[PDB]
Amino acid sequence: GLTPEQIIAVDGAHLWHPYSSIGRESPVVAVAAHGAWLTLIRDGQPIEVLDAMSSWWTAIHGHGHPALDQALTTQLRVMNHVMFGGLTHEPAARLAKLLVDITPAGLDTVFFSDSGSVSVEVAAKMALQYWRGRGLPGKRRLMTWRGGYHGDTFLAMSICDPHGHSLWDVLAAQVFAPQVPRDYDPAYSAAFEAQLAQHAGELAAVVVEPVVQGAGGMRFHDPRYLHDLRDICRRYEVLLIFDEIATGFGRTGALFAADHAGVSPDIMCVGKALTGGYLSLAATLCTADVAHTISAGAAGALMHGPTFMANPLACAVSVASVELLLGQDWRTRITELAAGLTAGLDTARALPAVTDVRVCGAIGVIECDRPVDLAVATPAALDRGVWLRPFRNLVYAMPPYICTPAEITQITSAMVEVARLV
Amino acid sequence: GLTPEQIIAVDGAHLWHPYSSIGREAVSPVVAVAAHGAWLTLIRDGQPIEVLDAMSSWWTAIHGHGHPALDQALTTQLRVMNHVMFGGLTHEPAARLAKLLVDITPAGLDTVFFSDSGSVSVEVAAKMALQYWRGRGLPGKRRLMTWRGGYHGDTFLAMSICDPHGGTDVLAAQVFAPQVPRDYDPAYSAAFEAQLAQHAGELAAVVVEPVVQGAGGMRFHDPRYLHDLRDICRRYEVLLIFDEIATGFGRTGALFAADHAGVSPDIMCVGKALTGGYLSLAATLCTADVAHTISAGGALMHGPTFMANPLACAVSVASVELLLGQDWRTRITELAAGLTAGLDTARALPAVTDVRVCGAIGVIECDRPVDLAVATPAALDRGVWLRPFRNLVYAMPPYICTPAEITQITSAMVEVARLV
Ligand SMILES: *Cc1c(COP(=O)(O)O)cnc(C)c1O
Ligand SMILES: *Cc1c(COP(=O)(O)O)cnc(C)c1O
Ligand SMILES: NC(=O)c1ccc(-c2ccccn2)s1
Repeated sequence: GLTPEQIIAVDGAHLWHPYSSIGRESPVVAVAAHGAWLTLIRDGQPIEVLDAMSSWWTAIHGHGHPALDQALTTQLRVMNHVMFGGLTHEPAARLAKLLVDITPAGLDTVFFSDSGSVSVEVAAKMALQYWRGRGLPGKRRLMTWRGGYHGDTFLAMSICDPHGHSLWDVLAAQVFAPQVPRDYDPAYSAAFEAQLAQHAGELAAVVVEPVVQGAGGMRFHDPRYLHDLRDICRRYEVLLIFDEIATGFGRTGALFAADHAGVSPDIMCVGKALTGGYLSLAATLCTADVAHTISAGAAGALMHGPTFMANPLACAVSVASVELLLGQDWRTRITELAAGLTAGLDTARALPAVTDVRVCGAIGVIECDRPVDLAVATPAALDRGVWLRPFRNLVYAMPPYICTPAEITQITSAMVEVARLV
Repeated sequence: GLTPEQIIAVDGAHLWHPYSSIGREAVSPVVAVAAHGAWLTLIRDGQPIEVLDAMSSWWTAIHGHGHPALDQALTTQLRVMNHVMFGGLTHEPAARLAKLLVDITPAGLDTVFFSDSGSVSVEVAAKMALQYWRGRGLPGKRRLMTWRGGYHGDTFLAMSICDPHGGTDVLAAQVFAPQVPRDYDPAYSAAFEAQLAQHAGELAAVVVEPVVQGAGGMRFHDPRYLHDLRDICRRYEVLLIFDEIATGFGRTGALFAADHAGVSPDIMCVGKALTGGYLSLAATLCTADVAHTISAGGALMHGPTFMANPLACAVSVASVELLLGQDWRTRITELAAGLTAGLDTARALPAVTDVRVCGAIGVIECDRPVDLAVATPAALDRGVWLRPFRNLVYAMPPYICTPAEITQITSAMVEVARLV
């Protein structure tokens, strides 16, 4: 049993954190999460704050949600897990159907896995094996544009932003296109196609985050670009792959950002909010064509099998979550979060340190001119009862979908002061 | 809701399986619903029959499914905190587990980087090696050296040190020594050193599974090899990485395989059996030295989303503590012993080529590929879930299995092996 002063001592000593260095920077103890609220121990005392980041994209329905909690315990009463090797089960099949149907059409197979990162490698694997089935070992490189993020595994890092993972001669060398504009310039697509053109025969795929680039720098672009990529890929026989591991499940404003242009990719990756922030789970989806080409090509299978593939607990709770999203009118509300952030953040545009304000669904961004100092911003936000984690020059929120209108006021307002704080 | 045949219908069209296909059986997956204790309830004649698991749903279920202590620890944590982001936040589960893992692991492994699966923890481990040598300003040290026979996960970095035969050349070219033999040969170790030697100034790390090679042939080898390797790495200034995602937590007879050689590695991976089989959770442990060398190159550049997931950890604490509040060594010994007897009659069968038993791990190795379409329905008729691989008929039972259940699994095994 451990006190907060014990967690803190045990933590510093023995735990890594993300982009962390044992012995530098300073985490804060969490002791409860419920609905849209955390209990952080600050100065010996428990305090209430809004999970403004949805624990990095995952708590779409907030923490401790009755439907999601129950999906778990009841699953736990029946079956906790079985190897997915030679075995199948109800949550895997329900999630799959659910996934197959609510996704960009044509995506009707489902490869389950445990993290976004792995979910990405699997997609690569499909792509590579796909063309190997099609007698084109030549196709094995990955074209993307700049500012993208796809996880911290050595292949995913490979299509992460090179001049800003992080810059590595150890990752694969991939085709990068320059950085995709916010507004629709038809000439960027032109350049993109021309680049892909010199590389077509050796490009197994093009990987992209649809409409919104998350950890790359909370950047948006015009939904008409994905239309251009679809065609470009279609006319050059290059697979198109969406990484919807951040965008997915209502976050941008539609069900998947892909749907903002009504485009369907050959391969799709989803994670983060898939289980409503309860457990690690990912999925990788591909069109029947891609799957029938793997199976039938040499090796006759997709050589990938995680130990916890299709884990019943993870699926079960995810069934709830997905169902929960679909069974309410999610569209009206994401819109209203968008409304709420837009109104609440507009004041930030008149601040000297603020370079841009952008909202897209339940995604509110304040781009500054300096990098934001977590040493000042984090207390600040905490002082105003909100969990905020700036990154680079961005002060952003990605609230749980069940935040009340006033709860979205707190969040926008706390963000504003942080920005004002320079 | 959803019936078995719907489940199968949907599964056929829409589901990928481990290293499987979409469209080609020639064995339709058997429906599970439910699964608990050392037993899984399976549907295959359109009827619910319980069978021993066997394995441990692939090393996962070391304390059984639906174990009360482990169901309660999850029950508990779920109620007060399901998950928070570990960027900027810490929680009790993480701390309690880190403390537990740091204390039970081979001496010197002092920090824990949580991730989501065995494969990620492996890649994380290599990141630790390669970032390690760059902070020593020796950036050329960026390949890996390993045994043949090995398995370390399915992501492409992990695939580059897998036994080049199973488990297309676009992976990292790594240094492969020959297969580590079963019995101790001083000559093998020296030949390993001579080889390591010539690539050592460009090797960041040796990477292996201590004592037991899991998914790559179910092979056992003599522990003093690891101790040879610890020495070989010490002298040529290459880090040692042990992959204890399979061997961890008592499965081979000691709390960790590395304890047979009585040697610590520099960096270390576990998982699989980490949560007691409930949830995907991995761990990478490295020494203060690697840790400190890392933070002076400027930090360990990896951060999964569900890092230190409070539910996966609270259950893991339950499982690790549970493991340790009982004479687990005796319990495994009996498993080894009861298994040893069990699979004995096999060695005379014409098919069988070898019979070996390490900790709670039992293998009948065969002449020919095992035609699972004969085998899987056969062991199921003996009330066991049994999934052979190539020419191997093996198992890894829950520690809660009883001498009776153990004989029931070992029987079924021998018979599948007679069935050629
Ligand atoms: C978070 C994320 C990943 C990696 O997922 P993990 O679960 O952190 O491994 C990959 N791609 C995108 C777009 C993401 O947002
Ligand atoms: C099972 C296993 C892994 C990887 O496990 P996943 O979580 O399935 O990636 C790695 N190494 C060894 C030795 C294993 O047994
Ligand atoms: N999740 C699973 O059921 C499995 C993961 C890996 C499996 C495996 C891996 C190698 C050989 C035989 N089975 S089975």
